[PDB]
Amino acid sequence: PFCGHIKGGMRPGKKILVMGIVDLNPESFGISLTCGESEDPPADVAIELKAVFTDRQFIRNSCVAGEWGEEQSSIPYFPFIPDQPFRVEILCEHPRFRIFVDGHQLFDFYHRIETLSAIDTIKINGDLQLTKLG
Repeated sequence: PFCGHIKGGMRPGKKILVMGIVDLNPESFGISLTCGESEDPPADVAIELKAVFTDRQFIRNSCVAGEWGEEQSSIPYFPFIPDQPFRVEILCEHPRFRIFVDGHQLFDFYHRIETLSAIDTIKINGDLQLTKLG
């Protein structure tokens, strides 16, 4: 798995760009914004985005002190295709993240972790090749 540092953490108006290529026979991948890079014990998770290909879900949740929140799943469509490039953009606003895939807003996620400047790590894992981070 991969960790990228976000200098200064998140703040309103800041946008994280992730581009990659989905694997040919994917099961799932994840893109998370976390408070630090620790894997053991796991850093608190401000937002995890998990693409699950078997039932075409794009699920979101947060994790604080080991406790996951309420999973959110509403989607207009499942935006990823095996073997195809994608662009995910996470826009931070004061009340919420807004998530865009290939330029289109898919959903918002209202902050559970409200110390946005502590959200200083992007973690990427699973059945993709990561091609750009910005």
